[PDB]
Amino acid sequence: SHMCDAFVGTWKLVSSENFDDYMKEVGVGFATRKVAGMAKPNMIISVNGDVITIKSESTFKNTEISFILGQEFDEVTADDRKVKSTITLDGGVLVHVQKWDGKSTTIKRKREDDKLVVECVMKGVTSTRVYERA
Ligand SMILES: *Sc1ccccc1C(N)=O
Ligand SMILES: *Sc1ccccc1C(N)=O
Repeated sequence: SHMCDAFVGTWKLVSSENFDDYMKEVGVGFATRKVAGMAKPNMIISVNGDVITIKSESTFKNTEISFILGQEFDEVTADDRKVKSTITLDGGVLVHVQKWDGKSTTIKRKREDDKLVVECVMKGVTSTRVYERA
């Protein structure tokens, strides 16, 4: 419903900040942290009706989620967590909460200028991933 018009398309990762400390906070093990930290994924976003699809294409992994805003779904993350995810819109920001093993992390996706900025927070620790159009 014109839901994500400014986000639809293909985006390539151009910069990352604080990746390692965020992944440590999440509980990701050494080898996965090191290998995952090299990746420069593309993020492919599309919308069909009420269904939003976000794919990540990478040398580390490929992942895909499809969802309806507000409606919880199962997600196996790139680091192999089995989480319950709920994604909503808050003032133009896509807010994605992942719950697993009594833990929680929040991933926010927004547009700033010609960038797509992703901010992920686990307790006090934030990582920022900046994407540009591919
Ligand atoms: S609708 C959408 C889809 C993907 C990333 C971000 C957003 C958003 N902030 O509206
Ligand atoms: S924001 C972030 C940072 C580090 C790993 C993964 C992510 C993400 N879910 O986009």
